[PDB]
Amino acid sequence: SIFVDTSFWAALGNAGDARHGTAKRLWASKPPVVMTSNHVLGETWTLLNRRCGHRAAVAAAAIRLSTVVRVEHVTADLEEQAWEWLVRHDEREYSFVDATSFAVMRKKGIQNAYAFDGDFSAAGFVEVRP
Amino acid sequence: ASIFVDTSFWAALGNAGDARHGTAKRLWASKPPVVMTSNHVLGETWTLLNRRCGHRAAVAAAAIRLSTVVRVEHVTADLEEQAWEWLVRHDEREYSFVDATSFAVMRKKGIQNAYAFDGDFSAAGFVEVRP
Repeated sequence: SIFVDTSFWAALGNAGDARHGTAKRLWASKPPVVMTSNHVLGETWTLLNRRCGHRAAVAAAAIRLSTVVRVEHVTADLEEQAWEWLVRHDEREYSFVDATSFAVMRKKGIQNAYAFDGDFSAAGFVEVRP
Repeated sequence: ASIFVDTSFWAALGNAGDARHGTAKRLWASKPPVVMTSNHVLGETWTLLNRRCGHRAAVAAAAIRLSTVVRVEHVTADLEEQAWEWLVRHDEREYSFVDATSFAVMRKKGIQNAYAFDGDFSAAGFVEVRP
């Protein structure tokens, strides 16, 4: 029912993030079903490791172990859909991870995303706010 | 005999304005017959080229997945899990997730040589090929 992006994980995992407060409130009122991807978690590791350090990044690594967060391994076929999508959408600057995230959400029938800063909204999803 | 190609190399090769573009082209011309990369690397390469150059340059990187010459490894769930354990264990130096999966692919495939710059592969015990 909700897909979680790197931008959200990074805000939640970094108390110094400007959107940390918003992320915490959203996390408190999340639905029972919460999804993310291997690509997102990997990006989150890299971001937090660079910004906060190894210990903070390990927190991101541990999400893959969660019993209450569903971590989808993006298949080769979903990556292919994301690639074809990226090639078509030249109207805006989209990252590969975001493209795979969009493909996962489309496949799973999810429109609500836990995410910040606009890419998901532009691609037709809802960036949930309090 | 074989090489693994990192984002740092793809980005230099696919961007004529990259400071290492000339070096990349020379290395590309003297590469061995077996050339491998990964889905994570190609993805990271798209994002980097799309940001630095724009959509057209990035599309060139996307096409590498269509190559009959470059082997593109899709990192399996098992290999990713090894990469995560590796990341958690190796706190001696800042490593990215993509690098960790790259290292895991090279270990799996028995590859020692990487087309890469900036020394992360060297630090991890592989060889970054130089001209």
